[PDB]
Amino acid sequence: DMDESFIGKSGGEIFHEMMLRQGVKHIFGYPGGAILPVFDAIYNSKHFDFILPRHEQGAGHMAEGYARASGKPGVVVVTSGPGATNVITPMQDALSDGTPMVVFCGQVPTAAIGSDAFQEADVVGISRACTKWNVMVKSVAELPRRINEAFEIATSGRPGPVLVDLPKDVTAGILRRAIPPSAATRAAKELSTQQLNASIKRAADLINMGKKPVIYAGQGVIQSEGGPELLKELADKASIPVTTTLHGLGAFDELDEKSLHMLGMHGAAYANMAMQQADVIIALGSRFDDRVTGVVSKFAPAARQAAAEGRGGIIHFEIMPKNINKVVQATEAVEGDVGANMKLLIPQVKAKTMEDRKEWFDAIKGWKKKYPLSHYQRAERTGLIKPQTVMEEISNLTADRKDKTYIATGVGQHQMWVAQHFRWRHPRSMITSGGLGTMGYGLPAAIGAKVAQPDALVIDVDGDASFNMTLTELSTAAQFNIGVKVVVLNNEEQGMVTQWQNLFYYHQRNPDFMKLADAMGIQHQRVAEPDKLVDALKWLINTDGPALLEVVTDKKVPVLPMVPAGSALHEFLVFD
Amino acid sequence: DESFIGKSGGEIFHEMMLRQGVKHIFGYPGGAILPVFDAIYNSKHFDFILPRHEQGAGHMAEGYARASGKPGVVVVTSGPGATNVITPMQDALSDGTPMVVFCGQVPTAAIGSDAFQEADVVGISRACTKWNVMVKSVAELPRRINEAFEIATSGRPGPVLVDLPKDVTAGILRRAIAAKELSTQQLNASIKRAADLINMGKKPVIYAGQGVIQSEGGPELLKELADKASIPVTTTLHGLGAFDELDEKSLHMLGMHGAAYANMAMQQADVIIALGSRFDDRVTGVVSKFAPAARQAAAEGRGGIIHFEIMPKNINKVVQATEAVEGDVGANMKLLIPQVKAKTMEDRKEWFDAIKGWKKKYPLSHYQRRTGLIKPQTVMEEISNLTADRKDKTYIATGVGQHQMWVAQHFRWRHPRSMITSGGLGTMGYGLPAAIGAKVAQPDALVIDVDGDASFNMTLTELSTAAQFNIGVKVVVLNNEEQGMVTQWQNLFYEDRYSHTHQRNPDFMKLADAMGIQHQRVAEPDKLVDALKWLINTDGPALLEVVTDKKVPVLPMVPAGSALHEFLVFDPEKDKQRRELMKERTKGVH
Ligand SMILES: Cc1cc2nc3c(=O)[nH]c(=O)nc-3n(C[C@H](O)[C@H](O)[C@H](O)COP(=O)(O)OP(=O)(O)OC[C@H]3O[C@@H](n4cnc5c(N)ncnc54)[C@H](O)[C@@H]3O)c2cc1C
Ligand SMILES: Cc1cc2nc3c(=O)[nH]c(=O)nc-3n(C[C@H](O)[C@H](O)[C@H](O)COP(=O)(O)OP(=O)(O)OC[C@H]3O[C@@H](n4cnc5c(N)ncnc54)[C@H](O)[C@@H]3O)c2cc1C
Ligand SMILES: Cc1ncc(Cn2c(C)c(CCOP(=O)(O)OP(=O)(O)O)sc2=O)c(N)n1
Ligand SMILES: Cc1ncc(Cn2c(C)c(CCOP(=O)(O)OP(=O)(O)O)sc2=O)c(N)n1
Ligand SMILES: CCC/C=C/C=C/C(=O)[C@@H]1C(=O)[C@H](C[C@@](O)(C(=O)O)C(C)C)N(C)C1=O
Ligand SMILES: [Mg+2]
Ligand SMILES: [Mg+2]
Repeated sequence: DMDESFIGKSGGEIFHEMMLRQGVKHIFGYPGGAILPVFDAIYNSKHFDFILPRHEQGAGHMAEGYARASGKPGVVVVTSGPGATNVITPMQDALSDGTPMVVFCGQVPTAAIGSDAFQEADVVGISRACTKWNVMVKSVAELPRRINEAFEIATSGRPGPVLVDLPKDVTAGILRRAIPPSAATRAAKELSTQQLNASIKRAADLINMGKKPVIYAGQGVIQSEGGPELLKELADKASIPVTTTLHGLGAFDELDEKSLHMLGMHGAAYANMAMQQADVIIALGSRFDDRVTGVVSKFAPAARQAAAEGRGGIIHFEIMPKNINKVVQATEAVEGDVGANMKLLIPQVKAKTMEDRKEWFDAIKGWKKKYPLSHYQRAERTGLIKPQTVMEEISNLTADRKDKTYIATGVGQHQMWVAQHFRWRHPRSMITSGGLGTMGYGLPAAIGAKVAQPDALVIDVDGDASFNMTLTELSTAAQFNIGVKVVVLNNEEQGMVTQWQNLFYYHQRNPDFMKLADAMGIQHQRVAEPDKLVDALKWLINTDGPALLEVVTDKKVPVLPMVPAGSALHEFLVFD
Repeated sequence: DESFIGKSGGEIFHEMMLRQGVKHIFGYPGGAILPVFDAIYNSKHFDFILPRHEQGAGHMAEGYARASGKPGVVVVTSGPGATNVITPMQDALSDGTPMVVFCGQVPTAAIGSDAFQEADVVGISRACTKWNVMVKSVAELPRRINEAFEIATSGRPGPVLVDLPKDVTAGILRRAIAAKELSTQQLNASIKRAADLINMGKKPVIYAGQGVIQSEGGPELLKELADKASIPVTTTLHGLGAFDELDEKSLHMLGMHGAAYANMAMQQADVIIALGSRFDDRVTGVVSKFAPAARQAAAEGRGGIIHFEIMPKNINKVVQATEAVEGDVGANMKLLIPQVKAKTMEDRKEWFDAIKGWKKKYPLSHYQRRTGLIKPQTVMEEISNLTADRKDKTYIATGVGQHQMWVAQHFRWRHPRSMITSGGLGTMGYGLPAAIGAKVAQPDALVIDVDGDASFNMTLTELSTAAQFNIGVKVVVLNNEEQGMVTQWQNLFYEDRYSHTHQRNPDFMKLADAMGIQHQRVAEPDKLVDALKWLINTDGPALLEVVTDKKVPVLPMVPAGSALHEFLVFDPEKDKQRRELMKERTKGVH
């Protein structure tokens, strides 16, 4: 069957109509020459709100935070050439962290491609390696199909960024024509179904054998329909302790007695202890990246010994086949959506009580007593604010509304401190750049997050160097009155790299953040005395509209515990 | 050979910088590049500039390379460090700026595993570099640094990217490291043929671009040719400064926002001598209607298009050259001039009388000027006036948009490399970072960033870099509260439907105050001259905000679909009824 409703509409007008059909309600973008047919067509549209950032890197990272906070794909519209290349970093960022994004960019007319035309770049060639799929739309008649293909690809499997190049003749032009089982299919499907059920049955047998089980949950659980609920059901039924990755934070309730909190190079000592001695590791929507495993050959020794002896090992619930057996050899690989497959797993996992796991949870509670996160060096009343305490007091101050609190971060020491010291209870509350780790992410991601969740508290916990990268987007929050709260940790150092240069081998001076925030039209306060911190934070989270709070912290504060390079996950250095 | 044994890849890098004459490095640390960073940071052999954003690092390296003819050197970490340099890289590829981007990478054993901060950077940056390579072993490090500097500076210069895996730069080095030129006969034959074309030309025009400024001895030779044969000279945007715009033969800039008289001359010339330029679509208008008089001449055998070009892929890409002269334009101009016959201005009275008549008919000074709000063209005219005694030590970097065309049109360019601007990619945000790198390259010169507000908003965080390092650039921010160039396009083509082309703007006085940078704001026509006098006479970084008139069109304009001679010109009556129809639609808002 064929669609006639586009006949006589420009490509720009068709685009505006496809945003309607795709449920898009917010677009982030910046105009220019090649994309003008599309901007003219979304001119004053009542069908979605349009955020104009300062820089189209702002637009991309806002689209990521929007996606992180809502589960919907962030949509970006930029011009050809430098408008497209300015989104390359957010694209690689989204690909690394599985964030769904559709990036639409102008392109010179199809006839001009290859001529080195004004504002021409081989954007499909540049962006291939940093998108999950991309395409140049070559005729207004294929435009609605390509837009669909793009939205579906971004949002399925492991989500990811997709780039659609829109030549100016495609969007300024006028469409003039209408546009659009098996026996072997049933046998292929049953062959896949048998393979999946057998995998889940063996996964359950392994879990049922295990005397020291652990769930290693990641972002995939949060990105799965019903994932957190199913995870809770599984952890409760079999009384299994649960650790998350940085991106899995909030997938499990960190006030539950079974919570091990975050594992990894900067994770809880007890989470790492648990993973190093578990005999069954159940990896749910996580990818064994190197910040988590440490030296891979030393990762999970007891799980490997168990697999070796037929009495356990490593179970891996993964939707993307390329990520199965990439880094760690799974004893049992359960392919596909972790929500759907946990639904089939749980009724075959036998129930176990806490009392059944007394020895395991006694070891875990021992490690928690010995290595509590809350033990670090606190400020003397005449010193500067400790950064860990900033995170603790933000968590205390939001404890009664964690279901509507979104934390976005920069990259560095502060990103690890909030992971460690804020208590995570809400899925999608952690909005942070993990795989690529892009300083500058925090403020624009927080802005997009607040756009997606206008009724939530959204805080950008941002180190000063990171915040210096994209601080121009404060104008975006001010122009549009997007009520993000910004906490700038001013220590005048690139804390994470000076931590590395102090362990393995040295520091910039900041603008005046009160004057700057004044220049940008943002409510602002400064705070350096420990006794004043809590009240400063109460002011920030109760302001109306966008606000910023500078927290003068001291320098050379360690991130502990840390698993240094060359060490195993159990070879962490904690505070003494 | 054998001299580098025992040293780490970082130390080896450190020395290849010495052997390449690198005195200035722009960069930003990370884990994967720390071996290189430990090496060269703290060294007394280099000035290391640490910006806020690696994009700043790249544009800085571009402006440094524009003002100095030396390659800009960038050192960043893997992943987000390298991807943040992709726009500077594309921008440099499009404008032929020599640049060597060194970026950290994960250890070679970790590549392809989605390791921490890993990207396929050679894959991402292949399409936007001249060439790129991943260094696979300490031993190939010297050879690859050499090749990279060689490619970035040869032919048409451009950016190269070198991927440095962390184990290559931490590892220790333990090893050691017939023809017949009938081509000369043919080059010489075609230089002679080109001279015969110039000598027979009755209406010659030199169309000069950036390749002249990029060729050693290029401007000197361009002036000798133009003087000897009395040939009028027009330049592209990047060519501004290759020829003295105060010379009576100067036609100024051609193209979509070129002088009407330069465009006229190109369309009526019978011999177009194209020196180190590439027939950009911002230059030619509709190509089929470009250079009718020279195509007509070429057919009849009495003229045509001479193209002096170093990159073969760029000859005959857009326009058929009647006579192509491949190679360096300066070296080839040394061989051309002795074969060209001297002619005085008077020998060419008829041609220069046509040009003079075009100049009276369409002077660049005829724009709406009574003294309520400041007009952006006057700002550019006064900068030209106030630096007239020092144009040879004056460097202008710009953003992208109306202000960039206005300074192209209304500043009188006289110094090679004085025009520092993004023309090929056209990257808003280029100005301030490029001005910072230029002033690093020319510490004793006066360096000005003529920036529109939207452009400036893109990268204004680099004001901290000028403050921290005390890099004395002078910033002129034209405050019109709009994406001026795009509102023109929407006014022209879209019935004043101003779709998302207006932005708030921070308080620039407070912003400059916040960054520790001396600052003034001017809004009155009477005070403009004193404002700019204060700015150019400060010490260290400074910023001036000029509040200007809104909705000011850039004229003349050759709009889309027009031949180079079919331009629009300023009409006082159309302008006051353009503002009036704009007010009914926008319902009193504009
Ligand atoms: C300075 C710094 C320090 C860091 N330190 C740590 C640290 O100590 N600990 C830590 O954990 N991280 C740390 N990180 C973050 C780290 O680099 C990774 O980004 C993070 O570990 C990835 O977590 P993840 O595997 O849950 O998420 P992702 O990287 O998004 O992987 C999720 C996996 O789930 C799969 N998936 C998605 N949807 C589904 C579905 N429906 N069903 C099944 N599978 C699905 C995906 O395909 C993928 O394989 C740090 C980052 C930085 C910048
Ligand atoms: C908003 C906007 C408006 C613009 N409007 C105009 C306009 O009106 N007019 C205009 O002219 N431009 C304009 N531009 C700039 C334009 O798009 C191009 O960037 C510019 O015209 C290119 O100038 P060029 O050919 O001199 O330099 P390049 O693009 O750098 O080309 C130089 C050429 O010289 C060759 N070359 C290099 N070195 C040598 C050598 N040693 N010997 C021989 N050949 C050599 C190169 O290979 C290349 O072919 C505009 C840009 C923007 C953003
Ligand atoms: C865009 C970019 N460039 C460089 C890096 C390398 N890098 C750098 C320079 C870090 C220091 C972050 O400093 P900060 O002020 O933002 O936060 P802390 O002081 O709390 O560490 S952390 C890190 O991974 C990066 N992650 N991202
Ligand atoms: C990075 C980027 N984004 C978008 C564009 C598209 N674009 C835009 C948005 C222009 C308006 C520039 O406004 P300005 O304030 O910087 O200067 P004017 O008001 O004088 O035009 S000009 C132009 O080419 C671009 N060139 N570069
Ligand atoms: C390539 C980047 C540089 C861009 C410069 C700006 C160009 C333009 O702005 C116009 C424009 O945008 C109209 C389109 C159209 O919609 C119109 O109504 O006028 C029409 C085809 C229906 N064209 C064809 C242009 O070149
Ligand atoms: Mg810091
Ligand atoms: Mg402007």
